[PDB]
Amino acid sequence: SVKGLVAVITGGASGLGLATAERLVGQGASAVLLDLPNSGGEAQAKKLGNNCVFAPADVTSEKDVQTALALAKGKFGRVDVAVNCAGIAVASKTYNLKKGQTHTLEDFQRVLDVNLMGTFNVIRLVAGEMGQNEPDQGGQRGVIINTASVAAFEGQVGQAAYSASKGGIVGMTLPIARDLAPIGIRVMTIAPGLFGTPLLTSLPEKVCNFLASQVPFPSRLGDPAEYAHLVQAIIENPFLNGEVIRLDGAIRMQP
RNA sequence: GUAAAUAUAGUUUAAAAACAUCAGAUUGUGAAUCUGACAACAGAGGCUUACCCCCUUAUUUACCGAGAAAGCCAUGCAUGGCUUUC
Ligand SMILES: NC(=O)c1ccc[n+]([C@@H]2O[C@H](COP(=O)([O-])OP(=O)(O)OC[C@H]3O[C@@H](n4cnc5c(N)ncnc54)[C@H](O)[C@@H]3O)[C@@H](O)[C@H]2O)c1
Repeated sequence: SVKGLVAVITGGASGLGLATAERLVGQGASAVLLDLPNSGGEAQAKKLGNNCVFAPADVTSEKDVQTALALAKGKFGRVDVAVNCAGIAVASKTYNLKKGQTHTLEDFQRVLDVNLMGTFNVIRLVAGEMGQNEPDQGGQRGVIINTASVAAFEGQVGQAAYSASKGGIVGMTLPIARDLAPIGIRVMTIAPGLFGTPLLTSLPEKVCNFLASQVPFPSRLGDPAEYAHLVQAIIENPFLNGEVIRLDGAIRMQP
């Protein structure tokens, strides 16, 4: 069970973060949806009930995340789990010879800031918050679960910046786990494949059908409920640490 | 086997369109496109400007011989049986 746990879910107003919040609150936990002010996260928080609260914050801003964690601590008294699901996607080729078009540096920089820098900002602040928790019978003060992508391993054409940020998350998973091992905080990463979230369901139906056919088995877009299930499995297993799990249905992206 | 109808070669409704098909396009999210390929209303034969038919296959449906006239018998003017004629 995860009853009584407090989860800070960044990007918790939509998609994978929303599914994780729904599952965890359904099992009896308390959730803090840390999201952007104009993401409609207050409606989701109210829909989830009393055990869910909304924190309007930008993961790329230290002050916003600090205020969100202060709100979480005041409302629920502590933080046990952190789920970094905030992120943005951008498609852009590094260089197009035919069009003479070059990848803009702003796109790369903002993708980095939102994904990699935002994940690290949340991780460090929430690790500081967890360090105050009395270790349990197993000596654990908390769990941090980051959302990478399979683009961190076989990113496609136009995914240079996205792949850079997700590969950064993958590369920094183990060092942070080693850093926080003395503190008793487990650090894990989930690298989902193609999931039926607003980041993908907004595409034309033919594209969605093709993507579903591209998954070996099951030949469908991943359900966010499956991501939530894997997150809960990581939370409950005390021996999963410093590892990246590919929740992608055995797909390997084509160029 | 013999008469009728019917026959859309990717599909459908019409009497030409819509959906489809093949090749190329590294497409900035209407590519929901652009450049091309294919385009034969079952198959073959004329004949008057135009005026339709004849034939061959394919599918579905139904498939080869007793009228009247007169004389007699039985039943309740009508019916059944028989005899001679065309
Ligand atoms: N959708 C997929 O198929 C897929 C696959 C692999 C990885 N991922 C990653 O999984 C994560 C889950 O996102 P999703 O798929 O649900 O898409 P999503 O857009 O539905 O979820 C992203 C969430 O992050 C929030 N957010 C964005 N920028 C933020 C910021 N600066 N501060 C705070 N909150 C912010 C958004 O408001 C939203 O709630 C993302 O990081 C995504 O890149 C998604």
